[PDB]
Formats: sequence, structure tokens, C-alpha cells
Amino acid sequence: NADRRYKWQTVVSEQLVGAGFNEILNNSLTAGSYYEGLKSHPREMAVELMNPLSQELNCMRQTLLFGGLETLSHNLRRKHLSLYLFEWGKCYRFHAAKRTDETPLAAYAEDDRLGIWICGQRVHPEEPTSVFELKAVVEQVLCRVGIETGAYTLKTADNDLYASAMEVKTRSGKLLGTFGTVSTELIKRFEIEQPVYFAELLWDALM
Amino acid sequence: NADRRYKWQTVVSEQLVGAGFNEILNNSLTAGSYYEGLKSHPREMAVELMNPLSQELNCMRQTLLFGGLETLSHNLRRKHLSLYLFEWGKCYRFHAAKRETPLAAYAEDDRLGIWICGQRVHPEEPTSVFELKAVVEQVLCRVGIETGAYTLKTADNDLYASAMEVKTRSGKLLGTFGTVSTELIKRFEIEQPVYFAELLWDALM
Repeated sequence: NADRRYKWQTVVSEQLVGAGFNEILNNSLTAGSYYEGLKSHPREMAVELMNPLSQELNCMRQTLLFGGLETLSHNLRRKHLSLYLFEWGKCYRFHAAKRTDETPLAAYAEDDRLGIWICGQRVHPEEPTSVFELKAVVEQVLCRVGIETGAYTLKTADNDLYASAMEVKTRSGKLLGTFGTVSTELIKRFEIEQPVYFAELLWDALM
Repeated sequence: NADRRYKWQTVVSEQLVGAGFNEILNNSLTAGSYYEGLKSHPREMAVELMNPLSQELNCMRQTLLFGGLETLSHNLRRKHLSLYLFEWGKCYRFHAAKRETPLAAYAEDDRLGIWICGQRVHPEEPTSVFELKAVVEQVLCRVGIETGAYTLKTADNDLYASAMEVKTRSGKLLGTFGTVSTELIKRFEIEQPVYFAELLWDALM
């Protein structure tokens, strides 16, 4: 139910704002090139527009990450020293068909996500941010919806969006999300001269 | 469901692309100033971002209209003569709740937006609201809604200079189409009539 979930959303948003965050909102339209060669979100699983105006800008996003990188790139150019951002938004993919009886792509799928970015200088002298600050806010979001630290563990991930990342996975085996340090190649691509810590939480799993 | 909704959407999209339309996709983030003064989508009904980076771009859209107007204005001023656009997307708002919560209810709904602008697609003849009416009927028919199933009634919707509501025998609103307000197309520096339909996907099926 959209109204009940929205009430929980704003409660989590209140806590992030309290921790110093800004809310952002990015187009679900994105660049196909962002996804070339990824295994975490393959280019071939992208939902493409029909007869788009641009051949470059023609995919729906599979992750919230890149909209965030763009917003970071943009705001780092404008001299923001310290960026703590979050975004609620839907993501989209095709699932590959298991059998070769119809089409290469079977189901279309969408899912709700919370994206969280910390970059630059720590808000409290020369002190940079770290992934530990991100872990701490991630843990507190889980906490705000009644998920205790004993209910899940952090495991090393193999996610090529990241240089290194932990998956948050419940005692029951529900993937809750991922957080870590965005891969070197991806941050260079968006001309970010500095590390970016990103978490992406699966809202359906937290509800 | 999403996969099923998606399957019908593409069916309709094929028909639109077949009649010359490009699919577009705009941010659900929009400018509040677009909504000042409107009765149809009042500014105060907007779902707002919390502590946004911009005091101007801080609202979620209530209609698909303005993102299209942005898109049109962007492509016209780059010498397009003819623009036929459609977009699938959610819209957002608060409304009065059911008389035990003090809070307004958040609502979201899937919509189809259709814009026609410029020279009619193949003599040098302008496009017209009648082209859009035909398209709308052809979309309705594709999802199994015969012309006898609904009527057109004159609308009072300040997004439009003039517009028609599409409504079922029972009174269910299926959508709205018409000619965009003079003041709204001037505000986006479009120098030319824009014909816009907005269909309520949830009501069609």
C-alpha cells in the first residue's frame, strides 16, 4: 500500500535529514553506456525506450548509483565540500528467459530502492568521510524500521559497482542491500576526484 | 502485475511508435513554481522533497504535462518541426484522508502522457487537436475500450486553454486531452500550439 509505505519512508527520511542528509531525485531515464560490461547490472537486462529521441539516453536505470554520481559530480564542481545525499526511487530490469522457447527476455521487473551517498568532508577539521559513517547510517535506517543488529550479518560482496562492498543479509537469508566504496573506474568516469561511499537498500525487503 | 501492466503498455507503445511517436522519460522531480495558481493541480497538494539541494526543484510532479513542455521546448529550439511524444510514468500528490489520521494521504498513479506539436506528419499543414483525439481513441480501443463505452465532456482544467474529459457511462474519468494554456506554453517559450493528452492507466484496466 502506497500510503502506508510512504509514511515509513518519511520517518526514515526524517532520520537522514537529522543526520545531515539532503534528499535528491533523479530521472529514471539513464545512459546505456553506464552499464556496458557490468555483471551486477548488465547492459542486456536494461529496459530500453521505444523510438527514443536520443540513442545515448535510452535505458531505464537498474541502480540508483549513477544518478547519484551525476549529482555528486555536478555539486563537487560547484565546490560543495561535504555531500550526504539520499534518494527514494524505483529501478527496472528484464530477467533473462530460462528456456529458449519464446524470447531472450522473460519478465519485466521493478523494485523500490533507497540510495545513500556520502562523499567528501565529514560533517561534525581536515577530516575526510569514510565507509564507516555509511555503515553507521545504514544500520540506523535498519534500526528505525525495527531491524536489530542481531537480525543480520555483513558479508563480502562481489559487486562490480564497487571497489569493495558488504552485502547486508538477514539471519533468514533476505538480502537487505549493499554498501561500500564505489569502484575506481566509475568515479573517474564521472570525474569525481575523491572516494564515494554508496549504499542501496531494498525497500521491499525492509517492509 | 508490473510485468502484465508492462505487456499492455508496450502493445500501446507499439501503436504510438507505429504512428510516428517517440517515447520520452522525464524526472519525476519538478519545479513548484510550475504549479502556482493552478486549481487543477494546486501547489499545496505537491509532495515535496525533504531538505532538497534546490529550493526551486523540490516537488514531485502531479501531471506529466510540464516535463513534456520542457522536452518540446528543448527539441523545437533545435529545429524540430514536428514532435509526437508519449511518456509512461507515475504522478504524485496528497489528498484529504478518510475521516482516524490527522495526516493527508499520499497517492500515486500510473499515467500515459501524449504531446503533439508543429507540422502534421506526412503539403505543409499544422497538426491539430483532432489528431490527438484520434490517437487517444486508438489507445483506448487497443486496451478494449470501444467508442460507445465513453463520452467526451467539456473540461474545466486550467492546464488547458480548452479540453475534453473522457468518461465512462458510469462517470469514471479515463483521461483528458486538449490544447495547453496560452500562459503555460508562453512560460516554456513554445511559440506554437501544443496538444496534450493525459490518460489514467489505472482506470483503463
